[PDB]
Amino acid sequence: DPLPFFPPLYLGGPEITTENCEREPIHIPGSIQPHGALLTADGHSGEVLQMSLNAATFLGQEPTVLRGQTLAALLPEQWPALQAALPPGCPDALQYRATLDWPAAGHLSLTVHRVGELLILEFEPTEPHALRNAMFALESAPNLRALAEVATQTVRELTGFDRVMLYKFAPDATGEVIAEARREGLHAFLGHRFPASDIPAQARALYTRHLLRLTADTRAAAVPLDPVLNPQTNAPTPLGGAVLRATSPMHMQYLRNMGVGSSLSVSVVVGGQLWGLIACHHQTPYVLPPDLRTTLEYLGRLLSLQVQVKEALEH
Amino acid sequence: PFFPPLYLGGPEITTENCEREPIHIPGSIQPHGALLTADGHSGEVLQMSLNAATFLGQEPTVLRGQTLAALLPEQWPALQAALPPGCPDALQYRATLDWPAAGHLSLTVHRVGELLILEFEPTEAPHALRNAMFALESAPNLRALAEVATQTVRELTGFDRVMLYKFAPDATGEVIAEARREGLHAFLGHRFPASDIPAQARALYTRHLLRLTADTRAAAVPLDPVLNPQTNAPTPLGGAVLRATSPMHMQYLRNMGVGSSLSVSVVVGGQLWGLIACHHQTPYVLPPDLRTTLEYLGRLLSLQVQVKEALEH
Ligand SMILES: *C/C=C1/C(=C/c2[nH]c(/C=C3[NH+]=C(/C=C4\NC(=O)C(C=C)=C4C)C(C)=C\3CCC(=O)O)c(CCC(=O)O)c2C)NC(=O)[C@H]1C
Ligand SMILES: *C/C=C1/C(=C/c2[nH]c(/C=C3[NH+]=C(/C=C4\NC(=O)C(C=C)=C4C)C(C)=C\3CCC(=O)O)c(CCC(=O)O)c2C)NC(=O)[C@H]1C
Repeated sequence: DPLPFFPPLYLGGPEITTENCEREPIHIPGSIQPHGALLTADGHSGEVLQMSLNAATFLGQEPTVLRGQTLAALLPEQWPALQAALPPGCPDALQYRATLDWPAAGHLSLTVHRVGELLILEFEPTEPHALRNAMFALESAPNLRALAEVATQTVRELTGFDRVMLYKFAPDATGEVIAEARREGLHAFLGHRFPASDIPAQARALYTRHLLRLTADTRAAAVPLDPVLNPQTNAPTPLGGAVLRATSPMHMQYLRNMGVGSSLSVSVVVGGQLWGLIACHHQTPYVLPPDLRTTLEYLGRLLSLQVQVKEALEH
Repeated sequence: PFFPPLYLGGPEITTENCEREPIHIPGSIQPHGALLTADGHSGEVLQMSLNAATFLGQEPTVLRGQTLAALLPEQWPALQAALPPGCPDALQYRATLDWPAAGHLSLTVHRVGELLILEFEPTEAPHALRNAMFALESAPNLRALAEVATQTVRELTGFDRVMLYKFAPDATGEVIAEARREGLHAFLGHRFPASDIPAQARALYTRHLLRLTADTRAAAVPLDPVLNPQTNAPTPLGGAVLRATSPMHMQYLRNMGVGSSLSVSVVVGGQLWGLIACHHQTPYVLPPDLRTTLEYLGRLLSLQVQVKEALEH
């Protein structure tokens, strides 16, 4: 039965059990994963409102100094570019990316998107023809099976992940591993099926709009935003569009129990519906840098197109 | 059918026989790169472009005996695996060579039956592609998508004019969006007859998705031999971007005052929906890595055109 979200934990909401999976408000956890930092800022003035508690250690500045400046002063070269790329009223799915040379922290990748009157800024550390070669190989795959196999093998070669699977949704939202590339010694998931509640309905809706999510370390504690609520609204900060957003504790426990230290998946979206997932696993924690993740994002789109094409060749 | 090419004493093309120019087998290439053909098994260099000596820095005869194994040691096994016998002519493999004579070359290979076609071009060596991808996806409708696409391509390439050229059901073309330098004629809104892009050219554009003329006044460079030794027949060059552009079309571009021309096919439901079409007033060799960006954009636009057309119908 579909039911509306509970309030999050920090607003006195209940703790999540196998009874109430579909009601955890996974988009507003009030916290991020510790391998990057996040700031929120007023979309018109550029006043800095919220920051992750670890921000001082990524950005090399005291909180009170950060919060006491506008983005115009903090990001003089990027602030006008942000404002042109992310105009008021734009969708929350639109992202702008730049690379910064920050004194204390080396090269940072900056990813920005806009939710209403809020700008959300994510900072992460950042670092030949493999993509072009893959694009052509995907297109020349003769059928859906060969496409799925080429796609899994390519992603594994690009990333070094222990396991890469193509997980396909059935009409009842149960899913099935239909191809996989895996490290020697791992047991096969190929052909196994899993119940629809393994990925609940409010996750599947979110995964149709925001096409890549990840858990870099399934044992890492989440880092709170400070303050936790958006001071504009005294309400929760929407983090559905932020890759840094904390994974749900239910899902992290599901993964630890499987022996997984790192997770990533790309949505494959066909005709406006979530067709399936490029889901990857690593046994140890593992951070895939932003520019490599971009390659996977591009492959997500290519695969969406090629899945349509291969399936049309099939009636 | 097709007329024989000129160099096999076929008729010269006119506006009476537009549909029968054998544009895939011109026997020549554009001079900003070099092309070798080679045997699929032996790696034996069978044809070369008369200009190969320039790019490769090799005494002419040296090449036309040697083997790819010898000539490209690191690459030759990769090719063997990347382009297995029986693969499609559409499948391409690329690498960057740090080659003694020329700082860096791009190498592009595909296979047509028993022949490997190798293309060499100068090359080199950020977020504009990722930023463009998200911009295309958040365009609210087909019109805005067209506008974003043309603007994005112009910004990435510096081309004087970028258009989105959409085919009607009878192959009548319409310019539905345009991004252009100040002080050019506007082709926005204009329609053009199907015969400007003739049927045999449209078919080839459905399979091989990027072509160009780098300089509309440059002479083609012959293949030597012109005929493939294997077959004593013309080498199919339609999957080669270095393939000499039909003089009928280079004349159409000179009469427009265009010095440089590139286009990317937008393919939807197995059919040619449209073209990203680019003009430059002067000669312009777009480097391979930037062309790759446009090739990606072509696929992304193909996806988004279907998405956007579905939310009208
Ligand atoms: C009471 C709730 C439960 C629950 C919740 C849940 N699941 C997700 C998202 C995912 N679940 C996945 C499950 C699988 N991983 C596999 O490898 C296989 C099969 C071999 C399955 C079935 C996957 C892949 C995802 C997607 C994300 C990822 O790549 O890890 C969420 C949302 C998490 C978030 O975005 O923060 C939630 C809340 N799963 C259950 O089994 C029950 C107990
Ligand atoms: C007797 C045949 C003629 C003919 C042949 C022909 N046309 C092409 C390819 C193209 N024609 C194009 C025409 C236009 N470009 C524009 O900007 C506009 C409108 C403003 C039109 C109508 C285009 C865009 C192409 C695609 C190639 C490109 O990107 O430049 C070919 C094929 C050439 C080749 O690939 O080798 C041929 C043989 N064109 C005519 O107009 C008649 C006289």
